[PDB]
Amino acid sequence: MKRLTYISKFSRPLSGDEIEAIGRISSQKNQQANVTGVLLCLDGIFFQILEGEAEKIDRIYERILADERHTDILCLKSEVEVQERMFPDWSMQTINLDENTDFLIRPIKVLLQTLTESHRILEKYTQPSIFKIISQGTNPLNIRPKAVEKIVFFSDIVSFSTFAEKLPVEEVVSVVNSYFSVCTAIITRQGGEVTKFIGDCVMAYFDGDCADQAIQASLDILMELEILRNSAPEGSPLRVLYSGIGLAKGKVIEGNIGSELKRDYTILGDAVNVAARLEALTRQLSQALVFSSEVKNSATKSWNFIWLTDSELKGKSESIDIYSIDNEMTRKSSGGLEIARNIGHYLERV
Amino acid sequence: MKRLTYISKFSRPLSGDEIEAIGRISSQKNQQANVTGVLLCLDGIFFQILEGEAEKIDRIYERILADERHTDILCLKSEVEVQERMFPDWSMQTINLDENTDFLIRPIKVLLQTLTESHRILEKYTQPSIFKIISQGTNPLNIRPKAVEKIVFFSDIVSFSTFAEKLPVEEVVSVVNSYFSVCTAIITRQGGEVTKFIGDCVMAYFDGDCADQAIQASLDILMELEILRNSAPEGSPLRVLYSGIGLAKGKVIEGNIGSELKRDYTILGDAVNVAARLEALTRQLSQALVFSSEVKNSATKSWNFIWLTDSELKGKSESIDIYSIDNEMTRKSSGGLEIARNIGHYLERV
Ligand SMILES: Cc1cc2nc3c(=O)[nH]c(=O)nc-3n(C[C@H](O)[C@H](O)[C@H](O)COP(=O)(O)O)c2cc1C
Ligand SMILES: Cc1cc2nc3c(=O)[nH]c(=O)nc-3n(C[C@H](O)[C@H](O)[C@H](O)COP(=O)(O)O)c2cc1C
Repeated sequence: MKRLTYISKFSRPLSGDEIEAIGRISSQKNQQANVTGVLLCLDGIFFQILEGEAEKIDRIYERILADERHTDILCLKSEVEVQERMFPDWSMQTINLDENTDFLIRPIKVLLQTLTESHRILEKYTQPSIFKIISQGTNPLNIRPKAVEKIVFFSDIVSFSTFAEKLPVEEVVSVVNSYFSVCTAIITRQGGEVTKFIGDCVMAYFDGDCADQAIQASLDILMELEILRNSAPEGSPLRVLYSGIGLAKGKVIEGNIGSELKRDYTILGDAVNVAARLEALTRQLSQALVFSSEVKNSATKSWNFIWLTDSELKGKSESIDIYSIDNEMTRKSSGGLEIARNIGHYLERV
Repeated sequence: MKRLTYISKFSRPLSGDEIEAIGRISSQKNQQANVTGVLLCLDGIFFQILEGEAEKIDRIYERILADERHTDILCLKSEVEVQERMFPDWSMQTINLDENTDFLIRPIKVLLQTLTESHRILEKYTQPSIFKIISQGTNPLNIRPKAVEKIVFFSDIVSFSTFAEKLPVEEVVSVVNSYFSVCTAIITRQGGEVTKFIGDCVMAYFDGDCADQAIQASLDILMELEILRNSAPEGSPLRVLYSGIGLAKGKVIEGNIGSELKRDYTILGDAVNVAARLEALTRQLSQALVFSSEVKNSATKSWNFIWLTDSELKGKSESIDIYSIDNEMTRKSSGGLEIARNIGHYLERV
């Protein structure tokens, strides 16, 4: 069997009516599915454990994930090899701790709340891959390191030092965070993982056979930033927000990397360095998107590739053929590299 | 008043005897201090809330932090402006949920456990600064960005690409993690903050008036790595583990930086770039530790400074005078840059 534990937050205040309406329907649907477990209610927070056949659990959780009466739904635990039920006589016992006033319940209830709100804080500082892994039934702490092929993505804000020199600190952070949010949303939707931010830089990666999605994600970022630039208020620093992007391909190590008290689940390898060095050349090459011939040849769609140059850094003393894609968006975004050379006056006056 | 909530793990199995011995003494000491609250016991895990005068709470928590009967002690919440007690009639009610078998207690107990073990996982992926902030009574999510002077620290493993080419993936990660652990331990003890790992690189920072501690931390890292090298088993990759270190000083932005779902509490600014670019020059300059004249002049101890060169990168078209310190350890560590140029054969045979 499968057992799922999740927490969520009320989307909006819920009445006494609506809460037992939820318990009523859940218990009826679970009874029919031979699913058991507990739904707990505490100060605008839901906790639920559900157990049964994996196929039925998955369809139930799918509806739960779509229910607009709660949000911020987070799976804390997924066990997919359960031999014995934890809550057998109850299709869906609902328990409401708000109305509760039992005696040793009161200390446990404030404990539950403080643990949950502390957990919500830590969630904001946690890589999204960690919660994905947990939702697949895997403890991330026990993943062993592996060699894997990846497409590595690296991007940054053009002339970011000008933003930091000219703007108040709150506006610098607003710009960076806006940029990071655009990139993260598109990368995640295209099947990639944003694994690190460093300075105003984004490091991300895609599966090794997903060069098409990496390229499409890069073009979508450029398109979204175009929308953001031309939709921003007059005088806004967002009007001169441009990105460079570099993609590389290679075998890297994936796993838990860090000190004893603080690790990241992330990647390590030469392709990370190549992607960052290619991204650095966007300015000199007058191309907003640059990638290696290995990325180019690994792609299977008929992108309009343009050869840029043959050069190198490193390290390994090997030359690399560098490509972009030639379309209206990359031409406009590449022109933005030039524009961003002299945005100091524009930024001085926001 | 002040109210503290923390969790901990048993250091070792604790008997029925020892647990009420803890409750017995705690209740007696709290009664004398006019401290109230609750200590909860659940499957080798402690939860406690304590409330009272800040000075008495701090002295009590100090003893709790020293008690070898528990470990992994983590403050989830510190409220330092409490006007009203949450648990007034009880100096230290102790509650043991293991022995408990009440009816709606059972679902809440498995909930408490799953929340706690999920929290413990997330702790391993969380910057240490976040828990420090929480322990000071501050929610990190509501810190506003600020401009602050910092000394920025950047370091990496010399010829790391050779380790990744020659060693099995498990041994590559073991080396990197060992290095990261050495650096983090020393930096934290010297009052700094390790804020990011990228590749085999460590980024950290110290208060702007703490150049002496930054320099001492750097020298201690070099000394610890010497101990690690000369103490490692024969043939071990750790025998050829060397570091470069660069320090820079400047005004940076500190605050929450990232996408909507994932942020870091970290720094942003030119001094980060300068520190990384200085660290990159360690090889060309044949000096394991390099730093800017601003770091040099900001220090107040009589380090044996040696001027290295006048050069630049950037960006800003300004030259920088680069320094090191000349002692036996930096000479030996700098010689290690040369040794690390040709460790491929040594590493091929581990
Ligand atoms: C907090 C919460 C918990 C829920 N738990 C369950 C559940 O355990 N089983 C279930 O069938 N529906 C549960 N639901 C309701 C589903 O989201 C959905 O409303 C219902 O199952 C779909 O019914 P339908 O088959 O007519 O579409 C829950 C809803 C909420 C808000
Ligand atoms: C889980 C746990 C909770 C404790 N809580 C308290 C407490 O609330 N108040 C207290 O005085 N001691 C508490 N202690 C015990 C202290 O660590 C320490 O043993 C004792 O207070 C010191 O007594 P002393 O003044 O003779 O040194 C706790 C110990 C443990 C293991």
